[PDB]
Amino acid sequence: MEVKEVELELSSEATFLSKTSIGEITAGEKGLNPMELLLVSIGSCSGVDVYHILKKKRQEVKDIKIFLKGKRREKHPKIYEEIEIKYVAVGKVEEKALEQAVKLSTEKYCSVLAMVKPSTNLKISWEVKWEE
Amino acid sequence: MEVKEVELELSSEATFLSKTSIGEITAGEKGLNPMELLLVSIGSCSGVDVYHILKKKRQEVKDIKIFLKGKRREKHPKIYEEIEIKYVAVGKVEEKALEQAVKLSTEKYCSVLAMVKPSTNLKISWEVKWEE
Repeated sequence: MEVKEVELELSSEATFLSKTSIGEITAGEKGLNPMELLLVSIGSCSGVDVYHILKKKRQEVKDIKIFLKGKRREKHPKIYEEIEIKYVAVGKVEEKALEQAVKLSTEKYCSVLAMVKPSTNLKISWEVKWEE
Repeated sequence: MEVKEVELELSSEATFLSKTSIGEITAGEKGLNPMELLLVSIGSCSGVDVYHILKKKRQEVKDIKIFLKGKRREKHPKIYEEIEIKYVAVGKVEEKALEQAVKLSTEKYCSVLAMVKPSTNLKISWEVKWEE
């Protein structure tokens, strides 16, 4: 069971210098938004799975763009009632390969998404931009 | 229902330039770790609540340090089976104030934590370092 550790300390009012094993960022009221960072966590987690699965399936990836949109509820805790995630793969990629990669990532591999799925409605879509 | 939107694009192999409304960071295999970013999201989300509640309770905050440790399970999806969060408030802060702030944040206010609680075991502790 691998262990992940991060440490935060105030850098300014309600704002934290956040230290991870390989880099620091500023998050809080006067830094990056915590809920936006959650979408970044989800997106990169899944994006990494997708990139690896596509390469394993021997597809030629020129780029992968991921768009995430979270709709927050009105009452506290203001969680995302739903998150829309759109994956776009550019290069020589079969749409069925992208489909399998996205399904494996969202249903099995991406850990961040697995942790939030029970609390939100996910709306996933994908498409390929064929290019030599 | 406020909406949060982020956009990711490859910056290198399995690594994404991640754009939020107010800043960009690099996440993925050759960037910040997605699961570590999740802990940062949780920590800053909660930390912001704590800072605001303490100020509202008229406490004198010199600093707030937050330590997060996530123990990942062995099987896919490798989610955090548990997350330990330790809050340390420095300055003129009553321990009961910190206690209420932490409980309100973890049970009501922090949205990120609310989304993951159903999937993990949280172990929360707090302490005050009294200082003039």
